[PDB]
Amino acid sequence: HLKPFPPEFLWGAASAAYQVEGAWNEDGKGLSVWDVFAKQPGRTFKGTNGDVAVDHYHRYQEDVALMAEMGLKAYRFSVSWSRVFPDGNGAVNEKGLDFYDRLIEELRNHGIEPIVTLYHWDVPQALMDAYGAWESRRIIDDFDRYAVTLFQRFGDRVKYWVTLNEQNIFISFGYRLGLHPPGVKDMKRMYEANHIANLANAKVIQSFRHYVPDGKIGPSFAYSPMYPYDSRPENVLAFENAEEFQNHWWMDVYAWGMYPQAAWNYLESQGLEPTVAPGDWELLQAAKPDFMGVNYYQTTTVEHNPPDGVGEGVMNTTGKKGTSTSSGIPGLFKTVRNPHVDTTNWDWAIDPVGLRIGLRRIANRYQLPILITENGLGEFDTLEPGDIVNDDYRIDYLRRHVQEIQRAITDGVDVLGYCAWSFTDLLSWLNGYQKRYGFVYVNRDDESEKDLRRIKKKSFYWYQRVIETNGAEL
Amino acid sequence: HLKPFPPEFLWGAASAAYQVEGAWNEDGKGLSVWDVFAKQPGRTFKGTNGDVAVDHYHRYQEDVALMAEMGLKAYRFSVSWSRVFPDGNGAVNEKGLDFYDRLIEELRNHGIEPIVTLYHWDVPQALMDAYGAWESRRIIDDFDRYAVTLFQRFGDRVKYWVTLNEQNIFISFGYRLGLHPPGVKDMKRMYEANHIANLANAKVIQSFRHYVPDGKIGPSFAYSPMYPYDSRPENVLAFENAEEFQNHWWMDVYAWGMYPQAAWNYLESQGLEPTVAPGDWELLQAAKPDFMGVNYYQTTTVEHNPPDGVGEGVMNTTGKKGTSTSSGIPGLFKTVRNPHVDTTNWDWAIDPVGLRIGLRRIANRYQLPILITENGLGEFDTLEPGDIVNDDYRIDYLRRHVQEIQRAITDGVDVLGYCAWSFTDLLSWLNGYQKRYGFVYVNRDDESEKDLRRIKKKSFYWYQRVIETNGAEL
Repeated sequence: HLKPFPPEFLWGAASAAYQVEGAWNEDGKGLSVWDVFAKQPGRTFKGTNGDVAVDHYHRYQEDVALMAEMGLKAYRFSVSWSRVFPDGNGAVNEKGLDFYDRLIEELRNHGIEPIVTLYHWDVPQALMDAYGAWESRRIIDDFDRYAVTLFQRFGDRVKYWVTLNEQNIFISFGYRLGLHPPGVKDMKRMYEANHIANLANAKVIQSFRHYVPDGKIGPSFAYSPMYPYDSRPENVLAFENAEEFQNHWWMDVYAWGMYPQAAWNYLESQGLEPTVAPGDWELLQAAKPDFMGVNYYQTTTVEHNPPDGVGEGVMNTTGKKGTSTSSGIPGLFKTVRNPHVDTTNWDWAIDPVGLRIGLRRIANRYQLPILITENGLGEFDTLEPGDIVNDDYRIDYLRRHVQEIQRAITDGVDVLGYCAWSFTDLLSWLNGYQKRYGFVYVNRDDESEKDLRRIKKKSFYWYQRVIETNGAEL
Repeated sequence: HLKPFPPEFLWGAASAAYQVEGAWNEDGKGLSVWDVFAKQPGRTFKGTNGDVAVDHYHRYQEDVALMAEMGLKAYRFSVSWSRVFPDGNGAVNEKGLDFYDRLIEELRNHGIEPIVTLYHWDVPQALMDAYGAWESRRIIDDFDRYAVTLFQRFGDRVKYWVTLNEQNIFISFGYRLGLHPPGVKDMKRMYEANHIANLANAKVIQSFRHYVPDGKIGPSFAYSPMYPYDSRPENVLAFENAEEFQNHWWMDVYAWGMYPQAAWNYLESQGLEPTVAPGDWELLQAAKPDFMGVNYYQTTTVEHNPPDGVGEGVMNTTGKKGTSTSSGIPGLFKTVRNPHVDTTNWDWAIDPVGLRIGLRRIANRYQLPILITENGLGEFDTLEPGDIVNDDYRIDYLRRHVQEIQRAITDGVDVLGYCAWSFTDLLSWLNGYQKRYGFVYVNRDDESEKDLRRIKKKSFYWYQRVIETNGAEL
């Protein structure tokens, strides 16, 4: 006997501004770091970039009408900081705020709850030029000025807010792997920037309690729960290391305002622990979120990694299955294929039980409500004549994950909502357009924008039925 | 690269009053529940009981001398409630207090730190007759008066205190398995007595803050850290259930004053959750301890257990290897042999890395310092000509666990001390004398009581060398 989904459960779908909007230089928008980075040769697949994307900026009315036809309860999107502050911290661009105002008005006139993400990786280039963006404490008050601008303009109409989207990804990809802007490969700088971003998160949650006292706010963590390979004691110790180093390192700061000690000590032994200023711990501890945002796609299984062992691994960027290789931290852990689950063509594990495990771990450790801000299947889709897209593979992935959400609710996890990634097809940051996540197919590829026409996939009508039945019929 | 053991590390050894004292009816001592229970035919192996035990009540001066020869930094013992209040709640027995006063003075005169355990399973039978002992809230104030009596008399000379020793054991064994007094097999009663034992723990820590403000106090938990069998999502979920149900169920109450929610909801669905009164949560949350005491022997590996599957299982008290059977909770988890560690002949796991894992889990979840209150190997010992007991098996077990402690200290876990189990051979609760744990052999077996003479085992000289080198030579 499963509990039903609660009556106001937020059945949602999501996007991110750079991936969807286009209009990269219109109506006074400034350069973001992704505008510049994606135009550097070799940074993105086939040189794809966000100049046009799927042109949601001009076509948002059509898109919102499709959300209404689906019956979406909530739509999660991000605000492009460079539309609001073209130089990051000077005068406000009213035309930029006016777009999100038009968008929010369209959502509310169709009965859709907006979920506003403050930051989805697109800090204005001018802040990078001025002081190195997230690597400088100057960004704390600059991010706060931007957040409060949005809180005052939209707080009357937006109850749910997300601060930093996947801080662990944009910080580690931007400063450890050099795959995202600023393209840096330096663990010391990575953890310095990470600490500053923690302070920025805490500062804007504090501001939120003043400006939107009736709202709900949280960060959105990119959560891959760790498994040990087996019961070998060295592999369980690897799992202890991996879950602390990869997940607690962020979620403990979010929930408790404290870094975990074993990870901190290991970083200290390497001269990598961040610089802490007077007042830092007090700010971080006093910034309790209303929920933990969870972006979930897969679990990760780990095993013992000797001190001379695996470091950076090969990432599957192409869609050719079986090409990923182990990555880890020498002396602590390394990843290994989970032999008890299947994987997508990009070698991502398909593990819906893992979502129940992840939701259970967050409840058990932090006692926080969870808003699932991203979950989805990225796959090639074929457009069949008749504008038909039979994505049963996507339906099956979403179905099994939503099922495990309900088992987690029945366990007692307070889950506020579920945002499928993504509503329409959109630009992937590094992999172009072919790896599609949408309920709504967008007619374009890596070579041509074609006509960008929207085509409802089979999963569109499946999710429409899920929402109509509040998830009783999956 | 290992950190050294801290300079004031409490190198210790441990006992429990009923198991070593004897003198069961001297100097006004009242009857405990174990005095009554062990005399029931069939409860204990060959009818062994604690009338005499190893006669430490009469031979403590000899015993402390062997401690001082070894150079113990600490000795952990329990105070017998029924020597101090023969009736549980009546008049104090100055002769009972006098014995513990003489013992502490003996320890202090030889430079040994006393660690006093308040409760090790021997509630006075009178309290059990009057109101069911741990099933009644009356035991909270009677245990508090007992505790406060010892605090007022010994607080000046005793810094380290342990409240309830292995509360999960005497609750489970006494109210679910019927193996210990009161010999009950009723899960509803088990969790009611458990909740009351939690309130008693919290009340005496609150008293300790007033009567011994310069002292350190904590409960001691019998901690078997759980492992998933493999990276099967269904087995990892079983491990989540098991670690929360078997370990967080107690340690979260000790550290945070809250039961875990998923476990609570599972018992609620069964009608098994305890009765809560106004003021309970506030009391439990206000009793933060200075450390977590840890009795460690083995880890447990678990796997998926279908809703109709394994329930209570077969224990192995005979010593014939392989006779244990899986136990578990249908729907949640069942145990399984860990194929990557060896076991004793009682099917206990030999897993020194499991101690590091467990120490790391407590620091990571609670950020508490840890006092290892009990760890040891039980085995048959042969007395060979020349008063030689070559217990190389015991040395090897203790060596590897001590080595893993050092690694946990090097990881950043604050370990306050280590009390091997046990100092002298002692009476086991149910299986007599032949499964020996001591550094000091005691001359008696199951049939022949002999003269109880003390004999130094090979492990006595090993551990003497550990202490004098502060763990540098293992």
